[PDB]
Amino acid sequence: KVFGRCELAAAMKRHGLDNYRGYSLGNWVCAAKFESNFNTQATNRNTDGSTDYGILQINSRWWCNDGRTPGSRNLCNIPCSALLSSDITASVNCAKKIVSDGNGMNAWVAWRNRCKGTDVQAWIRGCRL
Repeated sequence: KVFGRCELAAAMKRHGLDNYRGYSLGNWVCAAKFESNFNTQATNRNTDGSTDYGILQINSRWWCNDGRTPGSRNLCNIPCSALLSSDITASVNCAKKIVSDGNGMNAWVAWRNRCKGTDVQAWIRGCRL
């Protein structure tokens, strides 16, 4: 599923991402835009052999198991394919764990380089929340 901007915003809200760990909802929508273009099926192989999965491009080296990542931890205890579902529950649950790891949303390089310090509230402007 490729979500619409305001459609993903409403879904992230219902799952409790708005102001989770202090990050307003536009932070999460901006991260999803640049990580995945709002596409739940997005996958990208990293140079280290791991792969990023789903709307929030969650990595297989620490959070999920894809069966092909050396030294994989599976800290969210989920197959990485569950992160590609049209329902974003798994991705949101694991993201909550990631953003609590100590580095906040800097765990998403695209949020750091393309959302942090910007007018992220623009990403939920005009949405019925």
